[PDB]
Amino acid sequence: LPNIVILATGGTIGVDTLINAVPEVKKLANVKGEQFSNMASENMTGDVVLKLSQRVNELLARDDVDGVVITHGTDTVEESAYFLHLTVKSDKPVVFVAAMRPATAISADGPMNLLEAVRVAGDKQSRGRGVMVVINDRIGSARYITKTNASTLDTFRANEEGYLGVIIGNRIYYQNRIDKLHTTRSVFDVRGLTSLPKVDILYGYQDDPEYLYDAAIQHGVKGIVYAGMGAGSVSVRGIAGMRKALEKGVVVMRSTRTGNGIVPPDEELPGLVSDSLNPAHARILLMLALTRTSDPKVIQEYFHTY
Amino acid sequence: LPNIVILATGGTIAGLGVDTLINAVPEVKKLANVKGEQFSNMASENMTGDVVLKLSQRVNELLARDDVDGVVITHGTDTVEESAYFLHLTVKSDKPVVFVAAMRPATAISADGPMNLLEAVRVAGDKQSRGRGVMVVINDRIGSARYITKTNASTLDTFRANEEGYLGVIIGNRIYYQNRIDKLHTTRSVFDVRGLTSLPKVDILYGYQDDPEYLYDAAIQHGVKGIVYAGMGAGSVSVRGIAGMRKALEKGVVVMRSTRTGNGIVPPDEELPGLVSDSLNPAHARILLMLALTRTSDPKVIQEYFHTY
Amino acid sequence: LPNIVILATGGTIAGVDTLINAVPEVKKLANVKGEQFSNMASENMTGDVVLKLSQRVNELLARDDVDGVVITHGTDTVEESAYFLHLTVKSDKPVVFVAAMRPATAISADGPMNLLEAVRVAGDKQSRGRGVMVVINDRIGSARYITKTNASTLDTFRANEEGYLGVIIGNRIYYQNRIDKLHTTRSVFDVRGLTSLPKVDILYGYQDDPEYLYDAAIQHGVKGIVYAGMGAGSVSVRGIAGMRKALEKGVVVMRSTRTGNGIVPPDEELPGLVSDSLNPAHARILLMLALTRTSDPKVIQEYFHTY
Amino acid sequence: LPNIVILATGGTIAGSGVDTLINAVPEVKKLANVKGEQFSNMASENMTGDVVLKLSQRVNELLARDDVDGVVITHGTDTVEESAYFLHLTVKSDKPVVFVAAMRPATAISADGPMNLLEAVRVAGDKQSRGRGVMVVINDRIGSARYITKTNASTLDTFRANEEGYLGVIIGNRIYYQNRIDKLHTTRSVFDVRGLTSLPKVDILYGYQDDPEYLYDAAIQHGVKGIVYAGMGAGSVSVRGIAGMRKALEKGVVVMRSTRTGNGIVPPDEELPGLVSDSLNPAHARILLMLALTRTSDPKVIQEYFHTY
Ligand SMILES: N[C@H](CC(=O)O)C(=O)O
Ligand SMILES: N[C@H](CC(=O)O)C(=O)O
Ligand SMILES: N[C@H](CC(=O)O)C(=O)O
Ligand SMILES: N[C@H](CC(=O)O)C(=O)O
Repeated sequence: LPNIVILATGGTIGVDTLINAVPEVKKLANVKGEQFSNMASENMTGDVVLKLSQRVNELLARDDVDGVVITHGTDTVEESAYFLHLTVKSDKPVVFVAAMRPATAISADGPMNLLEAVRVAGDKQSRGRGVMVVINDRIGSARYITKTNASTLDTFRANEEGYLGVIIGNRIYYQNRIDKLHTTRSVFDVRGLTSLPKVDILYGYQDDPEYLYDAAIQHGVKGIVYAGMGAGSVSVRGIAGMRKALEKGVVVMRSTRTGNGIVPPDEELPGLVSDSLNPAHARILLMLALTRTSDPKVIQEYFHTY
Repeated sequence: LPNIVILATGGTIAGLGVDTLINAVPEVKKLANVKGEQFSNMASENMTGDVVLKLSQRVNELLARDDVDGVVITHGTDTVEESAYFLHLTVKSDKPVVFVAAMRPATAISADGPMNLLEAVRVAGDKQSRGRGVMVVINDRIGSARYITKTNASTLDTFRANEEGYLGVIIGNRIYYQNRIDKLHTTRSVFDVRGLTSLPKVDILYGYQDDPEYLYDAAIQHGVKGIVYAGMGAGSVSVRGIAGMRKALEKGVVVMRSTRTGNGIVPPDEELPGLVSDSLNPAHARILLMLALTRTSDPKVIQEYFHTY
Repeated sequence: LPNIVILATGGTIAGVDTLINAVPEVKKLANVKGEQFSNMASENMTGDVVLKLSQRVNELLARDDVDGVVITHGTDTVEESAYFLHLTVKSDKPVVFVAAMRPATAISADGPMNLLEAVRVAGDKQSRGRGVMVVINDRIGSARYITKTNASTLDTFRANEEGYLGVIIGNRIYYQNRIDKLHTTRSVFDVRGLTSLPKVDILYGYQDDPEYLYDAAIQHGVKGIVYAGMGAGSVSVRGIAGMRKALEKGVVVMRSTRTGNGIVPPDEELPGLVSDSLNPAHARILLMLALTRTSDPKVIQEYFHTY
Repeated sequence: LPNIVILATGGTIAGSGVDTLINAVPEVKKLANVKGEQFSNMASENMTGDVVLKLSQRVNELLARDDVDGVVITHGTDTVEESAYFLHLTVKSDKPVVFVAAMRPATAISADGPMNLLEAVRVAGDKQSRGRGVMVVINDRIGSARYITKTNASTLDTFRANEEGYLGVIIGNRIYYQNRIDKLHTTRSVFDVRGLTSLPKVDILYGYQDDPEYLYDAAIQHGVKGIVYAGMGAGSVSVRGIAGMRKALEKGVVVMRSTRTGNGIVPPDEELPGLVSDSLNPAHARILLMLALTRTSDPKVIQEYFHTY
């Protein structure tokens, strides 16, 4: 049986309580619980996610550890997952798991989600696939998966990219391998860091205010992710705001509020384009990109390859 | 044939005048007596509430006439869901109001605008289309302004209502109506906007890890009357967000918690500040909050609005 | 508290009393009474049995002491049973089918929550006159549109193009749509005095599809054939020869699609009728019922565009 | 420029033969040096295994040439998923094989054929497109032959792989590769069909309430070597279906249980007759079963093929 470490951070899903709640896991692998933190995912911060990554990195460096399952809240799991997706230098399975219903709710999804997460983490076939998010019988890539519904069990989906695999009848069915750089082939090393560049997200909508750009600039942001209307389209007020941000060394990354798709290059508009990264994912990559460079051309390439 | 007025506002569907737009698809003249009218000309990302308000009042006027059976409005795809929903709540008529757009420029290979326009006119002129609320027609689909939204930045099939589906579809030049929205709208709406020239200011703040409290301060300091929160999950709020919302609530600003996810219900939660957006996404929530603010500041009333419109 | 009768037919969700005592939370949403109509895997549910279920439900709903019904059923053919009652239950009182994708003994079994939501929906006055519904995974689907789209997932039931009538979140019902089709109280499909149903089979459309299967169906007395066609009910040279032989022998031919969604449009250059947006399973149910009233192609075709 | 051969199997999907197609969309000549070949001319609902076999053999032949960098095959939408998956399993080359189709006729308003072809050629000539298995390009999407399927009878966006997504997309004239299928295909496939002129006969029977046992009897009587069952739910079988399958197995017929639902895994179950189709839908399952039968009749081996191809 593979050795799996379950790191708890909090979420609707103690760590031992969860382990004892589902004895079935012992039959899938030798599990050791570790309470990393205990907070709702809406409060997870880059600084803490950074420590999480460094901790997972040292655990995976150990010969006595074959994989890691991280319990996390559903609200921002896509952000934490994508962060480790880009910073964990190992092929060993790193599986995030969450639950849309509280552990006390009728028909709670937590028990089964955890069981599936451990099976995925302990399977030899799961190595070298990037960070994964397991829930509701699905295995989603950290780079594509996102919470699409505020309250449903089947909320996590990658509409255009699908799932890396699924777990049915206690068997794992791998469907895709992501065609992007990650983990062991990522240039983003943060083990020598304690914090990341500040990046905020501004929404795009009719009558969007120019002053929010001023406010962000004034508070020291090093980057601004724009959840734009359509394909990163910008109103005259957003353009004026982005212009001021650029004049002050702030990197502007145009994403989309739509939820899916490609924001294509447009030399007629200011800032960079987010490829298929949604706002939450784009912020994470921009923060990491800024730890290595400020060159817009280099940053743009990162977004087309990560 | 039914008398249909085509109001052009701009958009990729003409990326060109409304007349050149009609001549490009002569087939529409076989479906109805169309009258072209250039209301405005701008990319939808630049469409503003004051202009949308004027658009609604203009449509109200036209539909009040006996020589007008319906209206088709060409519009950019980026914010058509905002404009469409605005009229959904403000146009007091059962006559069809159909927004139409195109994801590909009119000059592009396999441009979708031509067929989209033809379908929109067919829908607007069909007597079976009455009393269904404002509609958005594109890619053979008919979506309700209250549910439809642009879900993809660049695909032809971008407009979808994942949980609510389409009101109907157009296949083989025939309309197939599937649903009737179970919400108040148009002739049943209390949102009278006759005579108005401006609307309360409402901003949308995003929710994410490390989300800053200063954005709330900035919005509050600039006189917004309401703040729509595109929150994490079911409108979940961080400590910074909670602090920010409290300041807003103290200054008398209405806080509406929506979601950044893209779909779903943000349920009530007395342990959290502000109101909840029901199934309205951030963009639609802002539109309804603005209109709600023209009639009341009472959190109770505004909340009921969000559960019924 | 509304009076809700729970009729069990079988299914992974679970006899009926065990189901009720298993989820006591239901008795807080209504005054429940269980009835074991039958017990079999839904793949074995038959038209004759569904017919009797519909008659029993009508009988039950005609009573003043019954406000609604919840029917537990297997997920495999619930769309067929639900649509049948959608067309035959002459009452506006809620009829809610409920099922479960995971066995009642599995960890994170979905059955308990599904049942609770089904009872809440069945007992809400706001749920009247919406046609037969299928409740599962926090969603409320119309029997006419809902279908099992996935072999094994919890979220399998979906109506891709038509969406859900509503959803249940945080113990609250959110109604989104009202189906724009005829059903229940406004349906002509009264089967009160029926004991049998016209034989209707489904033949698949694919490359190299055999004409002999049409011959076989004809030889075995089918009164109608539903074609789960390639694309928009497209037919190969072998399928068209088979359909023509069927038509020559008095069989009603209905062209549907194997795709899973969408409209099979009228086509004057192809034999048979078209199924509108009804999938093969639904199309068979409506065709069977239609045949109890007429053999008139024009009438049957109009049924398919309105029901 | 890359050298692309466009093989047509039916009518042109653009303008008003393969020559008409190319002359109708001259933009392709800027993406590659194209050469057209009229392989066949029939509606896809009439495409047969014998013909698809020749198609595969012809493609293998073309791809073995130095002067051919890739091939684009125009095909009807109705059965393109079947033809594409067959070549996906029998073309022994890593060079791109791109099936393209159109949901609207070439002479229709806003016909999709022109743009679809343009995207297909761009994909077929891109160095980055090698070794990805057979692809189906349409409506800005690149789908794997193993997962993609026509999900809607009449819409432009009909082709989707709900659980597996697209291999990539084409937006703004640029290809964005998202996934690589984790299954065996093309150069790693054991399905050698050179020399063959016909394929084992395989029929598909539907699963539904009251499904008849006599249909299994008929198939058996007509010498089918395999039966694909489009089962209720996860390949569930009624008492009649079980009786039918038992008879088939007694006659040496291989029974493969798939699902009529449209998506998902049909899991193994010892209490039921036959094999399970993994995530292959009926149409795909039939194709793989026919090819599996050209190698063996052993159930364990065929079952392994279904879990790896
Ligand atoms: N906010 C909920 C609960 C939590 O995080 O504890 C979530 O993200 O799952
Ligand atoms: N921004 C594009 C183009 C436009 O509006 O003109 C749109 O909204 O369709
Ligand atoms: N066949 C399964 C199990 C059953 O019916 O009992 C279902 O339909 O749910
Ligand atoms: N049957 C249509 C037309 C054709 O094949 O020619 C299709 O499959 O696209």
